[PDB]
Amino acid sequence: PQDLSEALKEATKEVHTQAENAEFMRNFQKGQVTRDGFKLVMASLYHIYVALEEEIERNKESPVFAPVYFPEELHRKAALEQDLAFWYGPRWQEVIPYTPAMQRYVKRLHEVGRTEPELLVAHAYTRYLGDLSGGQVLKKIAQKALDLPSSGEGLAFFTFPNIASATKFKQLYESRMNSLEMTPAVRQRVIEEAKTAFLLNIQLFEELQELLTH
Ligand code: HEM
Repeated sequence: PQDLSEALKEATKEVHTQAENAEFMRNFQKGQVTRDGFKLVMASLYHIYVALEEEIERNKESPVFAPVYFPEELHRKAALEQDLAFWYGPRWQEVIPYTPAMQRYVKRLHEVGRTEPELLVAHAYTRYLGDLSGGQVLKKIAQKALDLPSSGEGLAFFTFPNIASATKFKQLYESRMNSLEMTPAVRQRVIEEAKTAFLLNIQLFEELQELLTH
């Protein structure tokens, strides 16, 4: 379609379903997730968002990203820091795993944010809008499956405090995406990059599943 947001959604339908079909994610949906599994996914998210938000700040004033810059509404790094301090303890920075699959994702994020800025929107879109609109169902499952204490912490990642209405913010963000000016060629690369984002998540899930079944 003409609208980039609508174009992205349609192009990534296949891969998104592929992501839902991933073994690790299948179990997740079937309410089957363990503490070790959830810890691994949280650590992954921490690394992914550290890299993504590092690159967003580097290109926040660029006309190729500025229109979709919503730092207060979307930042997740601080939330994950809080969360990992719960899951891995006070020395979490020293013990959280940083696997090859995580490194491949982080590496693509830095390359994009450093040499192909116009493609950063593909990752911001995939991560932010994906986690926001899907957070509810993912958290619901997690908390009833993890049976954690009334600690009052460990899942801050699933709540975007600076966003009163998810649906409302989503349409705003989409509107801003469709306001972005880019050559047909770039537009194609952004759509491709979005598919690449899903592939990076899929290989991540495959790796985490592998680490948990020994
Ligand atoms: C537990 C597996 C998953 C399930 C069952 C799932 C579920 C959801 C739900 C409920 C929505 C909102 C409705 C919609 O699709 O429009 C959503 C949207 C989306 N998801 Fe997922 N998702 C999963 C994994 C992922 C992963 C791994 C990514 C990739 C980083 C992702 C990226 C997206 C994106 C970008 C959207 C927004 C699409 C749009 O409305 O334009 N999802 N997801």
